[PDB]
Amino acid sequence: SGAIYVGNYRVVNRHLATHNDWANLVWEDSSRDLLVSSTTAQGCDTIARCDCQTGVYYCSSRRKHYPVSFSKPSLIFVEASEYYPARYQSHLMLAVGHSEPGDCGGILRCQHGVVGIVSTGGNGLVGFADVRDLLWLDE
Ligand SMILES: NC(=O)[C@H]1CCCN(C(=O)[C@H]2CSc3ccccc32)C1
Ligand SMILES: [Zn+2]
Repeated sequence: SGAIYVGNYRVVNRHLATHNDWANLVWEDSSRDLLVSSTTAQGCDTIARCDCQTGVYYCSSRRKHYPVSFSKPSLIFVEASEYYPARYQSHLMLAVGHSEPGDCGGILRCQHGVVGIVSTGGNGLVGFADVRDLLWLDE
């Protein structure tokens, strides 16, 4: 679990969105596993606007932050699950690091701010849904 709170927006994994997230929907994209909903209170986070490929993510299944080298956002095949049929997930960045399904929502951060959130993983990998291209989050 986990979310990004920026301005009057809450960014979560679309597969983990609540009834409240859907009732206050701003934008969603099943192909990115992303959902953005509106909040009344101002958010704590700021978004990186960069091309960093190194960062630090929070892994709740270890209660630890880990440094990672991650790929550029891309279309990656994701095997079927309870949440989605087998498909290509876009704007996904892969890295070697520990992750378990409950780790989705953990923030990936670089020196510039929030890069994205944990969305995929398994077998020593961790996939992050990029948010750096979502410029409208800052306005
Ligand atoms: N974005 C999706 O389609 C995901 C929906 C939940 C299941 N997905 C996974 O990759 C799991 C497998 S082991 C793991 C480890 C960290 C995170 C997720 C996962 C796919
Ligand atoms: Zn950066």
